[PDB]
Amino acid sequence: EWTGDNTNAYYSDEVISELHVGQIDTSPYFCIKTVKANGSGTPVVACAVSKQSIWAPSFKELLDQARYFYSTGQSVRIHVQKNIWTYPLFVNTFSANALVGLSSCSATQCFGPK
Amino acid sequence: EWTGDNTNAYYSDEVISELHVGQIDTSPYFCIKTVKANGSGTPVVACAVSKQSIWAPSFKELLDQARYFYSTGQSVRIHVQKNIWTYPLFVNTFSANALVGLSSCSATQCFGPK
Amino acid sequence: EWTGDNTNAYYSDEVISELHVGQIDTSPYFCIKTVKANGSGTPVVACAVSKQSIWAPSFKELLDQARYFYSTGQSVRIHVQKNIWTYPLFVNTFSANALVGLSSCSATQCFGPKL
Amino acid sequence: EWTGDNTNAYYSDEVISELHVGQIDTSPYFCIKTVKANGSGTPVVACAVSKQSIWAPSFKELLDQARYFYSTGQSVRIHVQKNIWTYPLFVNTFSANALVGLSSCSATQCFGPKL
Amino acid sequence: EWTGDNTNAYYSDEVISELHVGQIDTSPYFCIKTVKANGSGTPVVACAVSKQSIWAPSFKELLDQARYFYSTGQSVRIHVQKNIWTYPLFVNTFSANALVGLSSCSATQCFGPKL
Ligand SMILES: CC(=O)N[C@H]1[C@H]([C@H](O)[C@H](O)CO)O[C@@](O[C@H]2[C@@H](O)[C@@H](CO)O[C@@H](O[C@H]3[C@H](O)[C@@H](O)[C@@H](O)O[C@@H]3CO)[C@@H]2O)(C(=O)O)C[C@@H]1O
Ligand SMILES: CC(=O)N[C@H]1[C@H]([C@H](O)[C@H](O)CO)O[C@@](O[C@@H]2[C@@H](O)[C@H](O)O[C@H](CO)[C@@H]2O)(C(=O)O)C[C@@H]1O
Ligand SMILES: CC(=O)N[C@H]1[C@H]([C@H](O)[C@H](O)CO)O[C@@](O)(C(=O)O)C[C@@H]1O
Ligand SMILES: CC(=O)N[C@H]1[C@H]([C@H](O)[C@H](O)CO)O[C@@](O)(C(=O)O)C[C@@H]1O
Repeated sequence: EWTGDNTNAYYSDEVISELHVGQIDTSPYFCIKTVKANGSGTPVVACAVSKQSIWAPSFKELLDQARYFYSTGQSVRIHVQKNIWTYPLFVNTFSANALVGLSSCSATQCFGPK
Repeated sequence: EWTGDNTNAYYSDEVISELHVGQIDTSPYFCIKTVKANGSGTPVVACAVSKQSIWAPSFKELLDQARYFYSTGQSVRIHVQKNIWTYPLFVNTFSANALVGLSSCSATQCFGPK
Repeated sequence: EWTGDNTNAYYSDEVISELHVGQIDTSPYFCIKTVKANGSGTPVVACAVSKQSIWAPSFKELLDQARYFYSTGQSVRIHVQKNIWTYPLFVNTFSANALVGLSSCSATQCFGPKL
Repeated sequence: EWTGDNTNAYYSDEVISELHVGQIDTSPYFCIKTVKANGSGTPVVACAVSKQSIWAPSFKELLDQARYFYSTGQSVRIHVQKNIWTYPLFVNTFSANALVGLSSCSATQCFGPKL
Repeated sequence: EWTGDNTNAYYSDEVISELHVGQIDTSPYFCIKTVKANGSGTPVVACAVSKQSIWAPSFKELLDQARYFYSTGQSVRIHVQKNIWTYPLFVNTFSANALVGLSSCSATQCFGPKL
């Protein structure tokens, strides 16, 4: 598995606008909401869960990276895998999107798979 | 268990106004005090204790996130489970509330379970 | 044991003004000096030692918290247990105070135990 | 092995201009892009992958340091070993370079190994 | 052993002017260069090697503290043990000094041992 796999999805030129931390079923998790830097489109929501999904090993790295980009407000590309989380209330609160990567973006391009 | 379980309680549009770090019964712990962003109402006090309670796995994540939100002074939703800590002197000084989640808040909504 | 036990001591309206990190007898340790925000009184010195004393488990959390408060210069309450460290050259350089807690302070009170 | 082995490669007076974090084959990894402070030449790309390659042990330290230099935008020397990552899509997106060290630089020299 | 042992060496009123991180023999390491704040004298170079020497336990604490003081440019006392590292090219690039402590130095005397 890889962040950049074409079965994952990404959204470019987003700003991380919200951050949530919690626990579910013995596992720390976090979620972020992102919106286009230019005001267009719909918000993206994705979560990472420390002990769940193939993406579990990168939990701490993604959490720290999300916090950094959140604190700066800079434009980023968010990589997700759709339809992972399954607890209905959790999905309805956030989304079924697993967060699988974060890339910095300049004006015209982002540094990461596309 | 989940941060968002309806048997937990939460308080929106709060600011983390104080932070304390200590140790109890072999465990580092931290407690926070939060107040309404607008200055109304009654302060909320919650603690997290390393290697104690079902919420233990999230101790470091919550500590890190509390320190961040404390340093920014931004509006947040605090999520707690009541009646967890039983050490009487500790409860008298702080409270029996376990901290179980933290969510950033815009002016219109908080990013988390409700 | 608890930070807030009446057998510990505390000092309010202090500011962390120095920080030292080192190692002794295979254990990382750090020490801080605090002084009254208003310049009065006598400095307080306390150290935490990673593998020693009943307070060992909170070493990392207190080091990080000390670093934070040292960086902001904000007024805090420092909690110690007296007469813990015993190596004479160490005590004479620093003190025998074990660091057992740190609380943020407001104008009129601090957020932490007090008798 | 060592960061400063002559079989490694280094690039001086670079600025870390982009940062990516992701996961591959069970391992979190990060990559950085660096560009000459003077605007010349071609960007250098290097990645570190947790628990992969002989450089695995230094993953966290390099991530932390890359984040630091990325945030300041100061000029550094980036040290890499070429031809380490072999996953073709990953290499195409980023490069085969393993990140093996970072050195700060003054205007006249960098603090790290050099031929 | 202790940072403050009289068999160690220390240098007061220094600042951390450079920082390098890398790996050697499967161990993360970092080195710092310090110079007198006032510009007199000659630089001191010291390194900490994560898996190596009696000082190994303090590696993360020293690296974290080194980063902090490097970022602020504030005065410090650096404590070292001489003639520890032995890999020749490494020693020639950096030094044989192991970093064994860091003390803040705002006050009249630095906050740390000075035997
Ligand atoms: C390994 C070693 O010798 N360490 C000693 C150091 C070094 O010799 C010195 O740092 C290298 O230049 O010197 C130490 O003592 C110095 C210290 O007490 C400082 C004040 O913190 O004073 C220095 O003398 C200065 C003094 O500040 C003024 O009189 C100035 O005008 O000149 C003199 C000498 O130039 C001391 O050398 C140290 O702590 O750095 C003691 C170490 O053991
Ligand atoms: C070990 C001890 O007695 N600690 C006292 C502390 C010290 O006596 C004092 O800080 C020495 O400088 O004093 C404490 O109470 C303080 C009052 O004495 C002071 O007049 O006002 C302070 C306002 O916060 C404070 O209330 C303290 O520092 O909290 C009490 C403590 O036990
Ligand atoms: C235990 C409890 O009462 N929770 C409720 C709180 C509190 O009444 C006030 O927030 C007190 O600050 O009010 C809410 O509107 C909120 O803050 O989001 C809904 C929430 O369910
Ligand atoms: C692989 C390689 O040749 N690295 C060399 C680089 C590059 O040629 C240029 O940096 C490319 O832009 O140049 C140096 O002067 C430098 O940066 O310190 C010496 C270094 O050995």
